[PDB]
Amino acid sequence: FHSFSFYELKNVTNNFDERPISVGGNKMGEGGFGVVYKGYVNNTTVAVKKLATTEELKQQFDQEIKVMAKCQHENLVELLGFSSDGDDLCLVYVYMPNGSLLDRLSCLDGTPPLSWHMRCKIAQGAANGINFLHENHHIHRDIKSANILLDEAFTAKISDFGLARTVMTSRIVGTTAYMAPEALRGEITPKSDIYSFGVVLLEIITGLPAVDEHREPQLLLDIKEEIEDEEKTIEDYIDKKMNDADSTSVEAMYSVASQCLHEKKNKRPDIKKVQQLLQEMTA
Ligand SMILES: CCCNc1ncc(-c2nc3ccccc3s2)c(N[C@@H]2C[C@H](CO)[C@@H](O)[C@H]2O)n1
Repeated sequence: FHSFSFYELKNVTNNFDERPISVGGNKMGEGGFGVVYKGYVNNTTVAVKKLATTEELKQQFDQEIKVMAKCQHENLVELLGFSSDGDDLCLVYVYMPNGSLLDRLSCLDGTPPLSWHMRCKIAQGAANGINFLHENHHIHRDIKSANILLDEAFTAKISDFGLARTVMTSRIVGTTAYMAPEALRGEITPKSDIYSFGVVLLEIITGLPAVDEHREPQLLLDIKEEIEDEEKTIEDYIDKKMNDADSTSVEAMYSVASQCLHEKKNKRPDIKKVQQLLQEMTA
């Protein structure tokens, strides 16, 4: 990949501005131990991930390059270049005009609700990205709606490979509301990625965030339990900000999410079965 100067990126990101795009800054957010900044290089808008323990922060940079050097797919964010010459380590990506699936499900900044048709295409696209990672023996470890990006055509692009990668670990990492029971205990398995994807499918169907502090229940994965103990159905949870959803395809996506959400890691389907099921739903 392209080797950029730290000052070339510092110039295009206005000395790494930590303010939002809406006010007059460059910051896009923060996640996998790095801050995303909006820039403009080689006549194109870019995403700049400034990384930024002192050695642990460096390992987060070397992992993402090694995984992406191997990883080239239509459902993964494209790494254009990088920077190592400066104090902070940087990663350059293609700018995703439609931001995250999280922000689009919440209609952040007044954007129109995504239709069921777009939501199906996004689910299928995201599953194809995970499949590519799993085929190439990689575990994402942070599958969530904020890590699913959308391009100029609303194509799903999996981002953030800082945490990428059955093993055990003392450093438990990921997002609680999306985490499988075993991943919360320290296990490292691609079966944890399937569980997290089941939470994403529940967000797609319902339009509700995985965690909402002012909601009952606070965690979206607990809504799956309320439906199983037939107090309610998936139909009662369908996002109301849609006009094109039908019961058949919604129930078909919910079944996939339910299978993904088995608490027993070995009962869950593998990514290739997830793709098959999502493809049959459309078709
Ligand atoms: C309003 C237009 C937004 N456009 C946009 N385009 C590319 C990225 C990349 N972010 C990353 C992160 C890791 C690897 C590649 C990329 S490409 C991004 N990230 C922010 C920040 C956060 C991730 O930390 C996400 O949920 C997004 O909101 N936002």
